[PDB]
Amino acid sequence: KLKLSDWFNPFKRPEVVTMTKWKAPVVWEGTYNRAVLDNYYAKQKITVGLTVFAVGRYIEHYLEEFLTSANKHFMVGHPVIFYIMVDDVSRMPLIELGPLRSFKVFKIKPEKRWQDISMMRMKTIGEHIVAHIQHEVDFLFCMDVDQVFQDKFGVETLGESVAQLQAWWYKADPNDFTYERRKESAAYIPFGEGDFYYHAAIFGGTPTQVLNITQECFKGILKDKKNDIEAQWHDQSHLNKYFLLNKPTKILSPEYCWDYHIGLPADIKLVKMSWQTKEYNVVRNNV
Ligand SMILES: O=c1ccn([C@@H]2O[C@H](COP(=O)(O)OP(=O)(O)O)[C@@H](O)[C@H]2O)c(=O)[nH]1
Ligand SMILES: OC[C@H]1O[C@@H](O[C@H]2[C@H](O)[C@@H](O)[C@H](O)O[C@@H]2CO)[C@H](O)[C@@H](O)[C@H]1O
Ligand SMILES: [Mn+2]
Repeated sequence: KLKLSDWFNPFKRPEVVTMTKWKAPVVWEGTYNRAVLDNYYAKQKITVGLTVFAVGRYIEHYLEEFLTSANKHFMVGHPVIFYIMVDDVSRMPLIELGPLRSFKVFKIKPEKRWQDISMMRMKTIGEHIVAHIQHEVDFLFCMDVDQVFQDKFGVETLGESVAQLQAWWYKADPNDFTYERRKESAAYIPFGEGDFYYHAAIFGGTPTQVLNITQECFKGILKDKKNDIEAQWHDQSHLNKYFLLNKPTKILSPEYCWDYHIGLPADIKLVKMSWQTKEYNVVRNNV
């Protein structure tokens, strides 16, 4: 029975948003007591899962770097299982894993459009959660492969449902957010509504919550297809619609998924993960 005050101190970061109107903490460097959390979770003997997809040239361009960095920085001190989804297992980079890390790898069907490869992840993750992840871990994170861990990404990020603030918009107002604005889409968020602009590159929670996130998001994806419309920012638009309707119990600051192209302002004290430079001309095969 862990209590927020037991590990979260918002006063440590007075210059940023540390609490939502629905009482959810926004985890910033300096606000968390990882030692207290590590002991707490270690006593419960938790295991944390991490899913990552790599289809096409994303495999050669990002998978090794992602996995090598995850091995070194993700939930260190706790049992972790990496779930790798690739369309070609023969191109799977097999790196050496460290203490408390293991993995499995699954061959998936490569969708023709990169937009569907990104969106289909929602369906696939749900299938795997029901098939086995729900029986293997206490918490699960789903991440994009085009990024790299830079420092400790630990238990301070765990929660029922966890959302990530997108680096470029954490200081902007909702009406400036690139939410889906067409009412015909299931991801529609009207102007005048919205809390934050979440990044689909990182989200997680308990297997139960993530199953609901991926389900619902995929239902919206399929609905739009039936109405001959596709969200401008695909699964990210749908994920934002979901988190608006079902508020996350925990949010991570941009320090947990930073884009160095922005530079490094005062608010970003310690980067835990950074974006890989975009290389669409090579890794994507369609507009
Ligand atoms: O052809 C593709 C398109 C997408 N993805 C996966 O889906 C995520 C979403 O895509 P991307 O990173 O290209 O989205 P962006 O962050 O640039 O919007 C990627 O990180 C990959 O894990 C993939 O493996 N192959
Ligand atoms: O808007 C969703 C979309 O943002 C891309 O990042 C943009 C950012 O939104 C824009 O404000 C800035 O000027 O340029 C960035 C491109 O580097 C993300 O790359 C994309 O994945 C989505 O998250
Ligand atoms: Mn990405």
